[PDB]
Amino acid sequence: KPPTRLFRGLNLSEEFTKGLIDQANAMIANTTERLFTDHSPEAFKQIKLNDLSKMSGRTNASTTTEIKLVKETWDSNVIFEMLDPDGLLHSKQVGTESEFSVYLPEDVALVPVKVTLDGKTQKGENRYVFTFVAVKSP
Repeated sequence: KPPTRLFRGLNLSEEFTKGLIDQANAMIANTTERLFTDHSPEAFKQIKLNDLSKMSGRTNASTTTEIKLVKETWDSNVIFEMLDPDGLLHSKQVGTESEFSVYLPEDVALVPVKVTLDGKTQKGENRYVFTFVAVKSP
């Protein structure tokens, strides 16, 4: 019974973060609609191609169930929140008891659903949470 919510953080440049927000919101408003309603295989692949969270193909990406660890250890300005109700991520605990190793299969997409401002880093940067749901190929 793996965890269904996992966080991963990255420190990204000011300009890249702005471009990432626009890409995320663009996808949320265009592509994800076609996937959630029509279960469009075209929409699925386009979402996979974008790979917003830089996780595609990874077999042991580090994550944690506690967003606070991410903030305290790395002070990331961009945090990726993955909602995985179906256990599609093969979450493995790396006993640091909240740390889990994740594998994203090629037939699983991290579908963006929300971008939310979540305070600031110690550096005064806006911190953004990108929320995804892990979905199987239609």
